[PDB]
Amino acid sequence: GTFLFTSESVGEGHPDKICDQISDAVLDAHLQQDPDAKVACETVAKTGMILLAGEITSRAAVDYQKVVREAVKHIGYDDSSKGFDYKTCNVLVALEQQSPEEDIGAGDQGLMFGYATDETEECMPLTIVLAHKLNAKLAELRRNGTLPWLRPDSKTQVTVQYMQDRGAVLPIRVHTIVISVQHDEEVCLDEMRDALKEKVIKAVVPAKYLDEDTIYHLQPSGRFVIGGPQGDAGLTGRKIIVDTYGGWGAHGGGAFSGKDYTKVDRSAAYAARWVAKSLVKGGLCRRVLVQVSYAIGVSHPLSISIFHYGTSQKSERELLEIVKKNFDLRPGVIVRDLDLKKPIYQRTAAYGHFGRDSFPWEVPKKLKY
Amino acid sequence: GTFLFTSESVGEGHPDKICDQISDAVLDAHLQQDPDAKVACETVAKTGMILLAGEITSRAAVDYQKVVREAVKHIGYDDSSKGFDYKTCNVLVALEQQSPEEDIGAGDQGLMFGYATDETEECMPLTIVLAHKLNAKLAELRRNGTLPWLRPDSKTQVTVQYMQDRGAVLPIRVHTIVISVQHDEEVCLDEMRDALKEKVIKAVVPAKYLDEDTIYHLQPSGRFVIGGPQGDAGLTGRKIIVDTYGGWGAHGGGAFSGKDYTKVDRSAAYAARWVAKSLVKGGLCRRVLVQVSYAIGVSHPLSISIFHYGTSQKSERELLEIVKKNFDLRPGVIVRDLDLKKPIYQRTAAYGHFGRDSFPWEVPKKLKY
Ligand SMILES: [K+]
Ligand SMILES: [K+]
Ligand SMILES: [Mg+2]
Ligand SMILES: [Mg+2]
Repeated sequence: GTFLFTSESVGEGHPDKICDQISDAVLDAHLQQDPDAKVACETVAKTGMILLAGEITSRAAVDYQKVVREAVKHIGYDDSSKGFDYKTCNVLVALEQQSPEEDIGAGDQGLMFGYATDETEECMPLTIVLAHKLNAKLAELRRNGTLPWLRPDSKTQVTVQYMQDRGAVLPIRVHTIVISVQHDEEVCLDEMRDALKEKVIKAVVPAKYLDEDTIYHLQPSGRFVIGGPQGDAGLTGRKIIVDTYGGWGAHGGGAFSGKDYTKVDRSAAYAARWVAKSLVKGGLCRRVLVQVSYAIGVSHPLSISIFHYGTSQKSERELLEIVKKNFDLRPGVIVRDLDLKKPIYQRTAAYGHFGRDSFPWEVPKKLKY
Repeated sequence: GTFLFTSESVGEGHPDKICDQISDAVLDAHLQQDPDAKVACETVAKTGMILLAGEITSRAAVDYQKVVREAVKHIGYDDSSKGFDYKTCNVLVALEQQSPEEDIGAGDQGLMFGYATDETEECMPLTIVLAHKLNAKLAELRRNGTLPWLRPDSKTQVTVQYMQDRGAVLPIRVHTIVISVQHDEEVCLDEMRDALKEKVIKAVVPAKYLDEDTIYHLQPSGRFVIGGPQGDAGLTGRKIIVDTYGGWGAHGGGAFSGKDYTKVDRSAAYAARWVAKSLVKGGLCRRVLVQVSYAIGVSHPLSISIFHYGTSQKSERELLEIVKKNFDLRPGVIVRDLDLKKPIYQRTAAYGHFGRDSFPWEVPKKLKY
């Protein structure tokens, strides 16, 4: 009665994730000057290029060359030996900016999902949490000089064996771990593989989940000197399952980064997480999936759905009534409840938007019923 | 004991979908000359621009100006009055091409899901099937001159009320429909709304699913003259839930368009659909979710998982054994079974990759057990 489940994450220097962080660096820059900025900033990265495209309504005057280049510096691409350099890369701006509310209409149509699971303290699947932490660990050891051969582009994948308990899920052991990470010309493969096991995996994954049968795919393709935008074109919103629940729960298709609160792709997904987490932390269920949907120009959600996997004594209809009584999921109210005009978005753009840093949507609401 | 569920689709002229079709037009062009072409083509669209970026290993010499512009012509953007024109738009190429197997390694790490449901004949959720068909209907009426005021950019959203039957799902009625579609300067709103109800919705949605309480959001934002890449920047792989199951089942994060068979994002997702559909059409279950995962450089999947929603008399472990005995999910075998070197991909890039046209992955395998 066991099953395998797999989730992945990627590091800050992965080209898709570079674009997410830049898109959010742009959004933060606008919001610092104009809290009411409307932003739909897409970023594209390739060998020697960052291109920005999209539509903005804002009173801000933003230095795109300075914002983009500082974001690439933070990530760690600061020399041509690493395949990309903030000092000398091309930055092209194709943004179209115009000068310029409880019941504001949704900025678009779409559907969004929230999810929570009691298998971890942060109410997230173990598979995705470990995957994220492996990439975070790599960045730490790169930045503090423990493994100076490390470069910013990385990918991890974690397969966990579960058992199920009346619709809830219980992690037993890690079955397989993959790690691929960009590196300098000097470091040999055996040194890298040894370090990824001892200094990364064993520092991150609780020892009770590792055993002698755990499968390790470390630098499985061999060498990986060419990385970042040089090796692989990147686009904003191409890591949406990394950003959310790692294959668990569900997704409505919408990207997060480069978008203001009126874009319910972001705001309503954050709120649905908040609802899902509030239901689990309030003891109403162990595992829960929440769907919402919107029409452009209309404030109230078109639909709200709760799925509890059989982990509640209450019916799904009862949980829906509790949600309706405790949450107002119009964009103009979510913005107040979750403080979404604050320029906090660049910090969400790597290592997942959920299960860390106690952002407002991770602080559960106390429920009246 | 009922619940709402919502799914969306978009038309061919939606900017994200323009990019998917162009990316696949590029892939098809390479495969026509070189069946073994390796392609990772990303497309970006904005006011007056199409940009191609990515990595190619191929012997083909492809006329990118001709391929891109013909794809935009097919879509219907052929005049500046429509906001975009294949004859006069900018085409920028940043592709990096190099000159150049049963047990070929996966081209990347990742996870992929397949899904099938017996609620429709095509084994797809009704919500997403109707959403797609509404957009297809709009394109038909535009192209045959019934509604000459229609332009190529459109979006639809369908909310259906379901009941559940031992883990299977049964559609009762359509609860809400949204349609937003780009139009000329002359047509008035009442004429558009009347036509969208009578000539689009009533032609597409079976009358047994429509009643007097069905909610209609037709041109809900008002007017919508500015559309396509002018109104909204587009990128390849930003409609991945539209491309697959509309919120149902699950997704691994990977985009389809612009990718050859070695990119398991595409090939293994197509195969997992094939597995899921084969299990339902073979009578082993009514509804089923299949996960697979891979490591870059490794041929065999790292994990395979089956979830039947309680709709089988067999255990999930038993269904997994049947899958293993009947399917080889290495990329180098899927390529033969599903004929993935054939240049058929541009036709997959709108209206979903599943539930139509009897592509090889929609023809179920007869299962030995
Ligand atoms: K790519
Ligand atoms: K956009
Ligand atoms: Mg990518
Ligand atoms: Mg988009």
